[PDB]
Amino acid sequence: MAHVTLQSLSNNDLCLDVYGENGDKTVAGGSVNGWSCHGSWNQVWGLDKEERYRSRVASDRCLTVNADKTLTVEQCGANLAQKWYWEGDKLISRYVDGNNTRYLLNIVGGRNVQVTPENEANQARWKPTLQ
Amino acid sequence: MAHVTLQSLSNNDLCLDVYGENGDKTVAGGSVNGWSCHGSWNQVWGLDKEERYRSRVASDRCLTVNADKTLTVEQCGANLAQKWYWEGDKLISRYVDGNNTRYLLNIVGGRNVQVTPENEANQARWKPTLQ
Amino acid sequence: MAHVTLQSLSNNDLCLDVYGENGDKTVAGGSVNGWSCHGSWNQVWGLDKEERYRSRVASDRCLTVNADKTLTVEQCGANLAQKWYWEGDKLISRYVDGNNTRYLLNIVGGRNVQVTPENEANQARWKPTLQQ
Amino acid sequence: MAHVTLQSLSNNDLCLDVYGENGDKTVAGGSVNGWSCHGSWNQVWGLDKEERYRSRVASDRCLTVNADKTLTVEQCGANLAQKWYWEGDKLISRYVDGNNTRYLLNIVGGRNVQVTPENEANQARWKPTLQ
Amino acid sequence: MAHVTLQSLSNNDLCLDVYGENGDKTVAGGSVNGWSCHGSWNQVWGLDKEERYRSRVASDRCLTVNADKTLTVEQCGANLAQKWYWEGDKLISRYVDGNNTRYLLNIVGGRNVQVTPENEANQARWKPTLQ
Amino acid sequence: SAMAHVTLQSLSNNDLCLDVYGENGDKTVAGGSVNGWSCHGSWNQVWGLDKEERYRSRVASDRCLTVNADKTLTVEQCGANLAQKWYWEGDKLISRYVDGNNTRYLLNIVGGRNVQVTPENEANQARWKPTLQQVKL
Amino acid sequence: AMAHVTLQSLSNNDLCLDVYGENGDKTVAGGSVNGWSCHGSWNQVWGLDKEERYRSRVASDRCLTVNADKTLTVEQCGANLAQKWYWEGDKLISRYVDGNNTRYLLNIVGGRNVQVTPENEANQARWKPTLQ
Ligand SMILES: CC(=O)N[C@@H]1[C@@H](O)[C@H](O[C@@H]2O[C@H](CO)[C@H](O)[C@H](O)[C@H]2O)[C@@H](CO)O[C@H]1O
Ligand SMILES: CC(=O)N[C@@H]1[C@@H](O)[C@H](O[C@@H]2O[C@H](CO)[C@H](O)[C@H](O)[C@H]2O)[C@@H](CO)O[C@H]1O
Ligand SMILES: CC(=O)N[C@@H]1[C@@H](O)[C@H](O[C@@H]2O[C@H](CO)[C@H](O)[C@H](O)[C@H]2O)[C@@H](CO)O[C@H]1O
Ligand SMILES: CC(=O)N[C@@H]1[C@@H](O)[C@H](O[C@@H]2O[C@H](CO)[C@H](O)[C@H](O)[C@H]2O)[C@@H](CO)O[C@H]1O
Ligand SMILES: CC(=O)N[C@@H]1[C@@H](O)[C@H](O[C@@H]2O[C@H](CO)[C@H](O)[C@H](O)[C@H]2O)[C@@H](CO)O[C@H]1O
Repeated sequence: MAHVTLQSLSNNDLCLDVYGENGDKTVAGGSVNGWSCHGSWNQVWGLDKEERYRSRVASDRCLTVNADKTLTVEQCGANLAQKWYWEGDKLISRYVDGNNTRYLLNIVGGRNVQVTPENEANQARWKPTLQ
Repeated sequence: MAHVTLQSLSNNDLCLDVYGENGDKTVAGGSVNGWSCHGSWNQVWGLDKEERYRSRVASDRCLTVNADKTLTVEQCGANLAQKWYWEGDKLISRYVDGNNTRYLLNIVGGRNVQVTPENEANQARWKPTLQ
Repeated sequence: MAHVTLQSLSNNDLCLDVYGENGDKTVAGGSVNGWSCHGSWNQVWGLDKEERYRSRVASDRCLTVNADKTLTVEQCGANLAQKWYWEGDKLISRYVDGNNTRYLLNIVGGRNVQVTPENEANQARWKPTLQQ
Repeated sequence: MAHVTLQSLSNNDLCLDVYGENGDKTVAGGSVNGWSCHGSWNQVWGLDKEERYRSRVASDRCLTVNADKTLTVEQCGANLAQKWYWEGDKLISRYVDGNNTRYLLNIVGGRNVQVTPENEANQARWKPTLQ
Repeated sequence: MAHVTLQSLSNNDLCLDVYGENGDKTVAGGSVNGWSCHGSWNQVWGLDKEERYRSRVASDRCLTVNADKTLTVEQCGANLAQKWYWEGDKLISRYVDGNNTRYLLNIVGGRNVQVTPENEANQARWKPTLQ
Repeated sequence: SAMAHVTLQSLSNNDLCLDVYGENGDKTVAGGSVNGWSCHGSWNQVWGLDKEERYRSRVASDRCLTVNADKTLTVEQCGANLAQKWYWEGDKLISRYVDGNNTRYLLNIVGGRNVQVTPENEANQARWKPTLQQVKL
Repeated sequence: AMAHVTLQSLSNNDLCLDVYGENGDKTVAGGSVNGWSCHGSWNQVWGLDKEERYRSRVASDRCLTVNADKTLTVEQCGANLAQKWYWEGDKLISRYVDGNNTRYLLNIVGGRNVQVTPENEANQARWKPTLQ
């Protein structure tokens, strides 16, 4: 299982980053957004065999789509909200709801990163980059 | 043969699951429906050379389409009602009748899982996930 | 020589079956129709180098189209009425006549199996299933 | 060189067969027509390097197209009337004339086999069958 | 180098043939035309790496297009009038002139063989046949 | 695949290679100008595409071809910015640089020996050939 | 180790690209290149190197070069696109650029005169690199 950064190709310098809550990166429910690439622990990810992106911040922290379509890291489970797959430079969640669309990892403005309906995902290019 | 869980891609957390009879998940004629994924032995399946999805609850328990399009596990035989094949993420039964349609594994309501005529099957996406 | 059962995909449980005559499956001239699958010697077939389906019931017994479009097993010969080939899940005879048509292995009611014009063969899907 | 019978797929039992003359199946100029399959020396053929179909009845005996489009076996030579080639199940002569057509090996009624202009050849399917 | 006869497929028995002078097939400048196939040395040819068809009648005798479109054998040189290439069963000269047409080896009547402008070459099928 | 040392020669100008000019004759300088020059193959004309899609100059360690905000080119210490990432489509050499203008930027000769990146639809002298180059240590 | 080739025209029954040189001396830098009947001596033998230059065998370091007036010479080998050549079928194309918006093709322009010509006007521009 390769350790990578998830670097945007839609922004000259933005990597997927665990902000956390109040300086602590390791907390469950910690927010995930974007930040300049420094490759520190809170910017390193690994894709496990259940298609979860595991954070290197702490054991059992997974990239998780929330109801409001923000991103957090959470304990690892079997929910589709923690499953991801690549189509080219697009990183796509398996999360489903009533809207009949796929959700793509996407910059929504400034350093904010969420998931967005596929047709409205305009800053949604990423590169898994070997550490 | 490879043992898998059959997890829905149409529902954020649902696995094909042997309900059984009165809590007992090993009896022939036991019911099959959906449940949150946990991977225990009554959510584990294997596709044999005769195209039957054998359940890991006990020997001789094959996923079977009934006359009323509901699902059980039964002793393994040659009926097409026990035969399955994949097309992409659709899991299709060989079962035939007067209606001249193919039937697909489908979530009809909530945690109820049946087979459904292909043209009306809208929660019928599945992924065979290795255990 | 690849041994198979010929199971219908148009019927939930039917295989091509040598009924035989008077009890005996061994006999030449014996009838062929459908039965539930058990894979015993009289439901197993093998396609030889001359495109004949030879039954495991006994030596020298090939699936044969009759003029009544009924099916039997007979002594092996050169005749086209004994030649078969696949097109997807259709099993087609090389038998020719005036109707300018191809004949398909087909279920023609209940457990009865015969060859039927391609245009009219509504239950003619088959799956040759490897056996061992 | 593979020894084959030349069996029609347009008739339920007919193989290309050396008749001979008044009995003698080795006579040069002997007739070739159709007959029930039995795979004796006079029904076996080999396609040689110069595209000739040589009969097993004797040395130096090729399948030959005549002026009146019937068929005999003759001493082997260079003439295009003794050259044959396959296109699918059609067996085609290299014979040329003023009619601007290819000539196909073809059943012209009963057991009479001859060659026929391509557009007119309705019983012209053949299978070279390894004896 | 493969020795071949150049047999016509547009005539039932015609091979490309060095006529020579006075029965001597070896003479430089000797005429080339058609004859019935017998595959003696004046009907055997070899295509060399410079695209010349060399005759076996003697060394240094290449098939040559003359300005009046007749064919001779001559000493081998670099002229396009001696270069030949195949497209299907057409044998095409590299000869050029102001007419902007390719010239094809063609039977122009009886046993007369010449090169003919492509669009009029109606007896221009050939087969190179290993000796 | 091992990093191949190449020159980057224009196919839009009869003799122009991408060249580190440096500053005051010092070709090794961080932030030194890159432009065009006639081809001679010395270290300040030799480049290598690394695993992070950066074109490293042979002039010295840690020098990558970089798009500046005014679209001129320099060599700078190597990092993660898209302004140092490059990829080929045929004979076009394209920057991963992004801004608000809805365009890809291509390596392009903008006049004489000046080389910049230019919006794709205006990039008229933008053909290049990476040419394998022997380098002596 | 470059393959020896002559560059033989396919638009003329006997013409090869040929170093004429200067004052009878075929080795000289600046020497003229035009056409001649094919004999395959060294002033007609060429090799395509790894920089896409056609090197002549008359001497070390003599490359086929397009001049600004579109005539051809041999010159010291360097990086100029005026010395680079590539094939598309039987067309031999220069990488030379100028303000005219055209590719230039090796072309016979009358008699034994060989130059490069704009693609759209090059009517005697077929060639074959012929292995010696
Ligand atoms: C308590 C507190 O705010 N501490 C901050 C750290 O959060 C901060 O680390 C950075 O945090 C951002 C999110 O705002 C992002 O996650 C960066 O990757 C991470 O390095 C640190 C550096 O700015 O300053 C502390 O004071
Ligand atoms: C007697 C009785 O009802 N016992 C139940 C178990 O059935 C139950 O196990 C779960 O059963 C559901 C079906 O309703 C499904 O098959 C689950 O996968 C299975 O684990 C257990 C947990 O709910 O509770 C017992 O009391
Ligand atoms: C002296 C003389 O004319 N001898 C001839 C032979 O040339 C001739 O050979 C045949 O000639 C034809 C061309 O006319 C062709 O080249 C044949 O391949 C070649 O065999 C021979 C046979 O007719 O007769 C002699 O009289
Ligand atoms: C101090 C000074 O100006 N020295 C110059 C060198 O810069 C120069 O080298 C050439 O510089 C050009 C850029 O102008 C390009 O980088 C060439 O590759 C490089 O060789 C040299 C030759 O022009 O002259 C020195 O005096
Ligand atoms: C001094 C002088 O003119 N000498 C000539 C040779 O140049 C000449 O060689 C031929 O020259 C032509 C071009 O004119 C072409 O390059 C031929 O390949 C080459 O052989 C030679 C033969 O004509 O005669 C000498 O006198």
